[PDB]
Amino acid sequence: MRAVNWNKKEDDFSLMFWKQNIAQFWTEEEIAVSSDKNTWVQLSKEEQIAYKRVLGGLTLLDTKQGGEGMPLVLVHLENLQAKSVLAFMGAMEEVHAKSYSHIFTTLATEEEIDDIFDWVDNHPLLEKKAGIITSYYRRLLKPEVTKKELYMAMVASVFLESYLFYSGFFYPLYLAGQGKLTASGEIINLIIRDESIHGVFVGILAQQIFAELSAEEQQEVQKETQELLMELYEIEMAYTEEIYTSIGLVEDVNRFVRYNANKGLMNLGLEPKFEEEEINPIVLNGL
Ligand SMILES: [Fe+2]
Repeated sequence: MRAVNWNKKEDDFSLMFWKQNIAQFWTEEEIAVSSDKNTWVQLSKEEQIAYKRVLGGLTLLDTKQGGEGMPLVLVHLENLQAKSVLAFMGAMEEVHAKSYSHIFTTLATEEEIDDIFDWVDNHPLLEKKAGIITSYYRRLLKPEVTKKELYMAMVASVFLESYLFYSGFFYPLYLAGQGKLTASGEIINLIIRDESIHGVFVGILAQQIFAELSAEEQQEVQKETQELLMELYEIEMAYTEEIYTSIGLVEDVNRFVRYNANKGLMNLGLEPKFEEEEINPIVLNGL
C-alpha cells in the first residue's frame, strides 16, 4: 500500500540523517594502506596479534549489524523515511566490514588471514557478546512485533554501535595517535564517523517509541536496559583482559569502554553509568 513520499515529512530528522549518511559515503579503495607496512613490521609479535584480533572482532560486529541488525530492525518500521536511512546504514556496515579485509590483505599473508578468521569464529566471548545482541534482532523474526520488542532491538543496536565496538577501536586509534598504522587509522576514523551518527539516529528512534510505551512497559524496558548494559560490560572486561594484558593496556581500554557505554546511554536519552573519566590522550590524538 504505502510508498515513501519524501515530499511530506514523517518526522523531523530522517531527512537530515539521510543527507548526512550519503554525504559521508566512502569505500575502501579511497585509502591505500601499503605505506602502513613500514610501521607494521616494527610492531612486536604481541602487538601485531592484538591488532589482528581486535580487527577480527570488529569485522564480526559489522557482519551482524549489516546482515541482521539493520534488516530486522528496519523491516518492521512503519516510518518509511526512517526505514530508508537504516537500510543505507546497513549497507555502510558492510563497507566497514570489507574495509577490514582491505587492511588485512596488505598486512597479512593468506595463511595469517585464515588464522584470524578461524580465531574469531571459534571465540567464546565474541560468540557470547554477538549472540546476546543478535537475539534481540532475531526476536523480530515474526510477522508482527510489539513496540517493546522493537525498542529493545534498538537498545541493543545502540549498545553495539556506540559501545561494544570501542574495546576494538581503542587500539588502531592508539597506534595511529603515535603515527603508527596511520592509513588503517584513517579508515577506522571513517568507520567511527559513520558509527557515531548511526548510534544517534537509532537512539532517536528508540526515544520516540519509548514515549509511546505505557508506564509499566517503560520500567520493564529500563530494568532490561541496565541488565543488558552490565551483562555486556562483564564480557567486555573479560575481553579486554584477554586481548590487552599482553601489551599492558587493560585499564586504558576499560576507561574507554566505560566512556563509550555512557555515550550509548546518552544516545538513548539515558543518564551515564560510569564515573566521568579522562580518555587516553594518544587515542584522542588518533581521533
Ligand atoms: Fe561499523
